[PDB]
Amino acid sequence: EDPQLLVRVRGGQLRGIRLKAPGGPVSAFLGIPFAEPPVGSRRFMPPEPKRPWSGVLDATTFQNVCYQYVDTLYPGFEGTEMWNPNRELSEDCLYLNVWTPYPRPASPTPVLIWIYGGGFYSGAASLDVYDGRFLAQVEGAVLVSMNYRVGTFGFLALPGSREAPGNVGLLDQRLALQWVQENIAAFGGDPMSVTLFGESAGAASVGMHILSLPSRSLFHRAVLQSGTPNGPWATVSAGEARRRATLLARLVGCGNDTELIACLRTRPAQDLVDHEWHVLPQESIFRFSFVPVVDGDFLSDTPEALINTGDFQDLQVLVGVVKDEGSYFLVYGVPGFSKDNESLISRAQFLAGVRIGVPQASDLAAEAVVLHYTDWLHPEDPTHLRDAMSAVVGDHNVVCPVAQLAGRLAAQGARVYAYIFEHRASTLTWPLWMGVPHGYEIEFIFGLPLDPSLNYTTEERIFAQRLMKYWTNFARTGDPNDPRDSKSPQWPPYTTAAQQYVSLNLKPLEVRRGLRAQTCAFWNRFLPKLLSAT
Amino acid sequence: EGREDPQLLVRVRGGQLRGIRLKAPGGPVSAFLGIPFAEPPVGSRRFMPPEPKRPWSGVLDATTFQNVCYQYVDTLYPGFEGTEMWNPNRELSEDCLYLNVWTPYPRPASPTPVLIWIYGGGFYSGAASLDVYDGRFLAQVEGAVLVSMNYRVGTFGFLALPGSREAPGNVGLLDQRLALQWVQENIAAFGGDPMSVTLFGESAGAASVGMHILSLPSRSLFHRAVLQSGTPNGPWATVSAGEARRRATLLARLVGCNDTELIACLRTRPAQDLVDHEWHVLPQESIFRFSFVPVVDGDFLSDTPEALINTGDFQDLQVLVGVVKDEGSYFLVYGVPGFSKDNESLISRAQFLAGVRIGVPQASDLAAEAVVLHYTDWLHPEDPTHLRDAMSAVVGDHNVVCPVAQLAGRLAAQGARVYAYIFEHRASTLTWPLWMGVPHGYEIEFIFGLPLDPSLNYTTEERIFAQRLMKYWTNFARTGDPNDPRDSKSPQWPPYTTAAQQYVSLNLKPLEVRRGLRAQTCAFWNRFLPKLLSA
Ligand SMILES: CCN(CC)CCNS(=O)(=O)c1ccc(Oc2c(Cl)cccc2[N+](=O)[O-])cc1
Ligand SMILES: CCN(CC)CCNS(=O)(=O)c1ccc(Oc2c(Cl)cccc2[N+](=O)[O-])cc1
Ligand SMILES: *[C@@H]1O[C@H](CO)[C@@H](O)[C@H](O)[C@H]1NC(C)=O
Ligand SMILES: *[C@@H]1O[C@H](CO)[C@@H](O)[C@H](O)[C@H]1NC(C)=O
Ligand SMILES: *[C@H]1O[C@H](CO)[C@@H](O)[C@H](O)[C@H]1NC(C)=O
Ligand SMILES: *[C@H]1O[C@H](CO)[C@@H](O)[C@H](O)[C@H]1NC(C)=O
Repeated sequence: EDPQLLVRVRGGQLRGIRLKAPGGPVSAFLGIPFAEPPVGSRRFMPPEPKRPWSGVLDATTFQNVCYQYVDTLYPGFEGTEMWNPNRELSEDCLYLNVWTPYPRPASPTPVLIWIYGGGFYSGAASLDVYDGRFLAQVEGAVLVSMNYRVGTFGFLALPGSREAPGNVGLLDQRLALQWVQENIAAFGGDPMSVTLFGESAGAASVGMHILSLPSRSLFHRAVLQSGTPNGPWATVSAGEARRRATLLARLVGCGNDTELIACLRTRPAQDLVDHEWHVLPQESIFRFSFVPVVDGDFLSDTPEALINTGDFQDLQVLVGVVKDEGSYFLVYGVPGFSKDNESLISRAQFLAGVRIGVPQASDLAAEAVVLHYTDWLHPEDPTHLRDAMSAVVGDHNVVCPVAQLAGRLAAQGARVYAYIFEHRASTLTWPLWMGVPHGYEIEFIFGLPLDPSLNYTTEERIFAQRLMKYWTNFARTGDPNDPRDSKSPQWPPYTTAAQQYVSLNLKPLEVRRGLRAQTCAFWNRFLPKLLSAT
Repeated sequence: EGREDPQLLVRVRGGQLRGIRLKAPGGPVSAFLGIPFAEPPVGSRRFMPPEPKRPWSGVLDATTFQNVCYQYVDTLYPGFEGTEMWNPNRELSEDCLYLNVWTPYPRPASPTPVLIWIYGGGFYSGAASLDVYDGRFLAQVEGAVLVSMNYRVGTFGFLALPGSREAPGNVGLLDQRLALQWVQENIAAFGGDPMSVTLFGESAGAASVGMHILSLPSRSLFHRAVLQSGTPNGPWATVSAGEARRRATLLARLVGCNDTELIACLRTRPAQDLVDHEWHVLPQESIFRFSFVPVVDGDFLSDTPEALINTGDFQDLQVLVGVVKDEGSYFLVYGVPGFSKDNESLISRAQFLAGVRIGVPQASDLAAEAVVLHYTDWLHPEDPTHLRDAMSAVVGDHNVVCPVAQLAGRLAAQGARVYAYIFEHRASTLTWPLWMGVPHGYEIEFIFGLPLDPSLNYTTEERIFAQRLMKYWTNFARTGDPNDPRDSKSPQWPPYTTAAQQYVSLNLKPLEVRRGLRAQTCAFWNRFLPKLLSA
């Protein structure tokens, strides 16, 4: 019985497992319940804290993945499968994971909390690319990740009703954060230094914790990778959430709010997932059926209203995007695209794909987009059209949303560091044309190249160490810069005046100004005036 | 006769002419100045189409320049060379339909390609007698026969009550066409070749050339065309029948006046009264807008220039088109607050927003917003120097560079042989401030070969450059191709095509070929704005 693996939290005793990382052992505690199983009558409802337990709870194993849609576009292809659930699916899924160094830290140690993405319809903390052992071993960090309910189970809402008020998936995350405040000190964690980081939908969630006051006393710093709470996909209005929820009930055969949610509770999990996609208003990509809702509760107003007016004086944030944000999505709806060919498109297919990548666009707004992205030197050239299609999706959904957030935060007192990630993995399985797709910086942040058996290059390994350093230095201090290291060029704060950001890749840090400034001005400043002239 | 130079006596359909032996740096040239080509359009002929000049008796003296067509005279910078050089240099009169001819001395042995100059000046000003239009250098150095004509400008040239007979409009254009017919009948008497005639003009003159390409009766009067910083399409060169009526009607009121009665009362007005109120009929506060310009009458212009260029066949048409590097700057000091030739014109963001509305007067609030968003540098949105240069570029692109791009793009796609250039050299002798770069109209002095004049204090490189330009233009006149046949070692000037969008830079350095004529920005003006404005 290893006493390093024995921990007492407020709910009872836990037994963890000693895992081997390349540089040494780490203490892992996997499958720790933080809520009562949100099953039966608890479906669609806010989570409740986990009841105390007897004896020693076995926390040596990953728990079940929250019930969710499992992707089928490319069956058995490692590029898509690496994101699919690697455990059994269950509604009973509210568990978190903790990695610490072995032996347990003597001094209180900065805490990183990871929130996965997956469009708020999917994801799990058990995925191999979320393995916290590397950051724990190498950087001596304490790393936490939770499962939260996705899809209908986490975000279906009849706004204003008591039995489906919406945003419960976000409340799951909030509860896990409270759990860290109450318990992390027992793992050697510092509850007075908690950094949230997340990617895509996870970055958006982190964003919403910034914007929801009850979450604010539970963390001190934030990192948003390729996702924002603002933007076209991360939230819906109370009106639209209600429409979709009502439609889904209709598709599965279902006080009218009360009776409707009751019939839904009798439905087998897979029955809801079966029709989950059928409630989107238009044919689209980068749109998800059940996402956070502007309830006037978790989110008092829209994310844009909130960032446009909020006071972010004592906040420190690290934000960024990968080089080819939109490429991944094209194969998932835009005719002409595939991972099995170069995806060279005609002008016709480019026009058609623009109504899909910008589903909310009027005829005139989509005309504006097509005219902005066409290279008038090569207006017909297939390679340019394919690359521009991908840029439209990435800019509309990620890059410009990010630029807007970085800008509003910086102006209103927040401390901001911005990056773009430009290194394509040598082990990447998607075709060359997709470039550096949405989500492929993650494996580097988490330290995976340090595992010899993954066959990353030495340079990639050296690079992963650099990134773990930036992230953890940022966690320690709110500044990704090494504190006593001179040489290695400095990473400056993003500001509204100078708009400085850096490129993360194999070469030394390079400072650039303006994050797609002209193009984002088009999305962030002009288009809203246009669509509002409809 | 008896004792005069026998090389200066010539007969044309209207009678005998005595010209003058002018000195040019390289040798003598013959000038025939002030040849009348129409009956003086005065009295009850005001606003009417020109009638052909009636034969005279005796030998008409053609040694001096004739009257300048009655016009507004610029008062912004009194005595300043940069404006004055464009002002009338002869007496102002409604009796002003005269043309000038320069030929080699003695007159050429074989038929020589003819060049016809059409001056610009916004259809409200201009004269063929300006120093900068001196054909003596082209004639001496290239052996060219050069013809320039006066045509009516302003109200007298373009006031129209469309559909009426007393003021059908476009009579200024008909003045030009009559001179073209004059050249057809008479130029061979000077040794010119009537079957090889190339029109060339700058600004409004260029637009005029464009109108002649688009007007059936003009088409048999020339063979090749050059358009310098102006197009028949675009925001300023034409007005609809409706708008012209509104402006004629308003100008009548402002001077105290059934279309017959109205027009008859205008004919009673002293010419200066019509000129004094000419600017007052513009619908909005603007720059690069002129009150009386060609109208779409469905006669001279059977439809809008835009329609015509989009749907016309232009096989076997050869055109040279181009622009200067800073088309817009000149206009800013005449209307956009913050701009002056006497300071650096560093403006604020506020002044930029105000200025956009003035330089794009026909834009809704949203269209104006789009222009500001497109032209703003978002890395430095408040930088006075960028804002100043952006203002210039907004005006220049909207009015010239993008209409020229559209023109070249349509003509090329529809069969024409098109050659395109950008003129990038700032004259060492330029009196405008540096910030204005290479302004509208400052390629002209080089095309005409003024630097060859020793007393003008240009540089040796400017002299050589000027000579290169005269060769391009004259080679194009002769062949339809600006390249020297022998000189193949020197870099070639490729045709402009839709596929490759090639044009050349014209500066002190050898020809550099570039691709795309403000391709991205012009997609905004030419493709997107018309969609936006119509909503
Ligand atoms: C979380 C990290 N990420 C990195 C690629 C892995 C995948 N999650 S993700 O990036 O949100 C994501 C990616 C592709 C998606 O395509 C679909 C699909 Cl599968 C079904 C229906 C509709 C669409 N669509 O976009 O219209 C959806 C979500
Ligand atoms: C043809 C050669 N050109 C070269 C610059 C010389 C001058 N003609 S021009 O270029 O059309 C020209 C230039 C500026 C002008 O400004 C004025 C003026 Cl002067 C008076 C009243 C109103 C405005 N305006 O634009 O609003 C007018 C005509
Ligand atoms: C390289 O890594 C792979 C796993 O991706 C492993 O299976 C293999 O044994 C390693 N070396 C090779 C190429 O055999
Ligand atoms: C040219 O230069 C001389 C001085 O060498 C000067 O007197 C003359 O006025 C100048 N001419 C012009 C037109 O600038
Ligand atoms: C590969 O792309 C092409 C179009 O460029 C298309 O034929 C096909 O849908 C894609 N892949 C396959 C084999 O389905
Ligand atoms: C030039 O100076 C400033 C711009 O630097 C401008 O505001 C002003 O109007 C101009 N001065 C004059 C004399 O008009």
